Amino acid sequence: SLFELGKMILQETGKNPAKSYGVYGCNCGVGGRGKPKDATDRCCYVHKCCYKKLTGCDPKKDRYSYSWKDKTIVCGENNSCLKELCECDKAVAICLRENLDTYNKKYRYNYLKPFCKKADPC
Amino acid sequence: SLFELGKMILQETGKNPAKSYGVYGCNCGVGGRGKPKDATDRCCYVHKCCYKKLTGCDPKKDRYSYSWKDKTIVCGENNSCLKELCECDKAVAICLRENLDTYNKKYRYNYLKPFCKKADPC
Ligand SMILES: O=C(/C=C/c1ccc(O)c(O)c1)O[C@H](Cc1ccc(O)c(O)c1)C(=O)O
Repeated sequence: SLFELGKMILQETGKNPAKSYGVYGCNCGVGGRGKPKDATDRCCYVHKCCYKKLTGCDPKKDRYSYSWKDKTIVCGENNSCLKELCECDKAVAICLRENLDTYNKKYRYNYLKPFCKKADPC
Repeated sequence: SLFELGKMILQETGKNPAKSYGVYGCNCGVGGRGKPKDATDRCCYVHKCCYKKLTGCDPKKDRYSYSWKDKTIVCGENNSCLKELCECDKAVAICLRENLDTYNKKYRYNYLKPFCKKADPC
């Protein structure tokens, strides 16, 4: 669910996840996908495509548990949606961390998301 | 389309429409609906429910014709759906104008949109 996703992003990036990514670029947070502005945005693009692969899951509401082993996220749920959502969320939190150095606050509150150029199909 | 809506909002409110309303509250701009935060937001809630009622046209994409003369909006009726779409947009622009007095900049970039409480079904 959103709560787990936010926590993973917070735990991997150290940033306030909704504030920093909730409206970032053409793909992060609210709304859909669009041409990525940068690497951080591409992380979010990939994340939304990851969600789209799933059938019958609710990425916003479906709560799952995850744990830490050796400072790495462990997705141990047996429920297929919960496992897959967890893996999508883990991947985007890692990707956002990996690309932290090019985070650009200019993109943080993108009130022009609806005018983003159309994303390529997932 | 978003172009006519933005034009009406700028005509009626004098505000940069995407900057002022593109991420405002739980209902304005990008994203879906949610419990309205204030009167401006409630304008946006009603607007998105208006869009949901339409049949036969696409509120994001489809252009339509209206006139702005003597600071009054008149919607064209060459197409019945575009007429209704135009009326949705006209109503939100007026509603936003009339609630500018309680516009709250703290709600302008609502990066917590996905955590809005469930909106009233339309
Ligand atoms: O706790 C909530 C929301 C709870 C909630 C309430 C209704 C919903 O429909 C829903 O999906 C969630 O709001 C925020 C939570 C929050 C999450 C991630 C952040 O990065 C943050 O700054 C705040 C707050 O503390 O003000």
